[PDB]
Amino acid sequence: KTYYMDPEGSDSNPGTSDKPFATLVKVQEVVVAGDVVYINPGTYVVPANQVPMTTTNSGLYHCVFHMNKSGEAGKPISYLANPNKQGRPIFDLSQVKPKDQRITVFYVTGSNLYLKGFDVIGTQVTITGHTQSECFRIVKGANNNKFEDLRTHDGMAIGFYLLGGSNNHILNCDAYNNYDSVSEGGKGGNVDGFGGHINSSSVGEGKGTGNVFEGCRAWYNSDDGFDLINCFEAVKIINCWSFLNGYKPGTKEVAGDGTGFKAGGYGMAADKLPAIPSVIPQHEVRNSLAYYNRLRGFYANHHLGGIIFESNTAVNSGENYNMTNRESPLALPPTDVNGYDHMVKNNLSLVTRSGSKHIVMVNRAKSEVSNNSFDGSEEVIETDFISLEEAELMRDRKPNGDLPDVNFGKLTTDAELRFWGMGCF
Ligand SMILES: C[C@@H]1O[C@@H](O[C@@H]2[C@H](O)[C@@H](O)[C@@H](O[C@@H]3[C@H](O)[C@@H](O)[C@H](C)O[C@H]3O)O[C@@H]2C(=O)O)[C@H](O)[C@H](O)[C@H]1O
Ligand SMILES: [Ca+2]
Ligand SMILES: [Ca+2]
Repeated sequence: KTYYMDPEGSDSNPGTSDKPFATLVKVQEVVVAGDVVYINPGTYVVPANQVPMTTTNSGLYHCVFHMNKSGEAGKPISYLANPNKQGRPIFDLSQVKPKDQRITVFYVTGSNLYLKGFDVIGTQVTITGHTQSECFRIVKGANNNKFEDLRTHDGMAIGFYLLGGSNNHILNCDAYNNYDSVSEGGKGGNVDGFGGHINSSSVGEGKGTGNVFEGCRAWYNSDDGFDLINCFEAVKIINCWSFLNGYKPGTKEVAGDGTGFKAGGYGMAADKLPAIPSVIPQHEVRNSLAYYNRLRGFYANHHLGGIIFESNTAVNSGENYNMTNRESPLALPPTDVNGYDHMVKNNLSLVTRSGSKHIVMVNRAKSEVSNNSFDGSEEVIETDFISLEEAELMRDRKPNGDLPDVNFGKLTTDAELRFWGMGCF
C-alpha cells in the first residue's frame, strides 16, 4: 500500500491520495512491512496537547512519534516526502512543551525503516537542570534503518542521537541552528548535530555495529557538530562537513564545546572509572571537512585507543587536529597522553586564524602519521585553495539530497601537485 498524509488531511480519512491522513500517529496505526507513506510537503504543526506515543526512562521522556513497527529485509516501511510534489514536509515541534519531560521527536525502536526528505524544527527544552531533547533517538534493537536527506534545525534539540542499534545509515542529513537556550543558563553544552553513543546494553555484532554518518552537514550546533563519546562499538563519519559549531546560531557568541568531530572518549572523571567496552573501538572520520568550529577540528577526545583520521581537511578550526588520548588501562587520577594507535593519514590543514594550530598531542611512535600537509616542507596558504567562501558550505543540497558542489577547501591544480593525495576533496 501507498498511504498519504497532508497538513490539511484528516485522521478520519482512509489515507489515499484524494483523502490523506493528517498525522504520523495515524500512519503508525496502519502501516505494515512493505508499505510506503508519501508525506505531502508543507508545515505540520504538532499540537501542544497531542499525547505522546510513548515515554521512556521512567517517564522522563515524552516521545512524539514512536517508530515502533518494523519492515522486513527487502520490505522496509518507508516514510518519504511525496516525490510527486515540490517542496519539503516540515514538522514544527515548537508547541510541544510537556512539563518536566525531555522530548524525543522520533523515538526509533523498529527495524527495516526508511525515512527521507523532511525537516524537524522547533523542538523544545523546558527542563532547567542537566537535560537534552532529540529530534531522532535510536536505541538497542533498531537495526537496518536508513535516514536520508532529513534536516533537524532551528530548535533546541540534538539532531540525531544513537544509544544503540546496528546498521543505521544516516545519509545526506543536515543538523543546524540547534541551541538549548533554556537549561543551565543557556550554555548549550549538550546540543550536538550528530551523536554516536552506542551504550553498554547494545554491544555486539549486529547489535551495535555498522552505524555510519555519511554526507551529513552540522553547523551552528551549540556544542559539537559530531560527537562519538561513550560509544561502545565503532562508528564512522564519512564525507561530512562540520563548521561553526560551539557558537550561538548565526553569531560568534560563545556557547558549548565547539568541536567539529569529537571522535571518541569515555570521559575524564576524577571520582570514578567510566564503563567501557571490552575492545576499544576504532572510530573513523574520513573524507570530511572542519571549518571554524569554535575550539577544535578533528579531536580524539581522550580516547582509550586508536581512531582513524584519513583524508580530511581542516580550515581555521582552532586545534585543527588534536589526538589526545586518556592513558590506558583506566586509572585515577585520569591522565592525558599523546595519542596512540591512531592512523592519521592524508590530511590537510590551513591556519590563518589567530590561535589556531595544525596538530597537537600525537605520539608518532605509536600512531601512524603519514602524508599530512602539516609535516611537509611548505606551509599551506589560502590561495592554495580555489575558494574559502563560507557561504558555499551552506548551499542547498542537490535535488537528490547530495551535498552541493563547492570549491571551498578544494586545492587548485598547482597546489594539488605540492600536496598530493591530501585532503577530503
Ligand atoms: C537518561 C540518562 O542516561 C544516562 O546519562 C546519559 C549519558 O550516559 C551520560 O554520559 C550523560 O551524557 C552527557 C550528555 O547528556 C550527552 O548528551 C553527551 C553525549 O554526553 C555527556 O555530556 O548524561 C546522559 C543523559 O541522558 O543525561 C544515565 O544512565 C543517566 O543516569 C540517565 O538519567
Ligand atoms: Ca558538551
Ligand atoms: Ca557534545
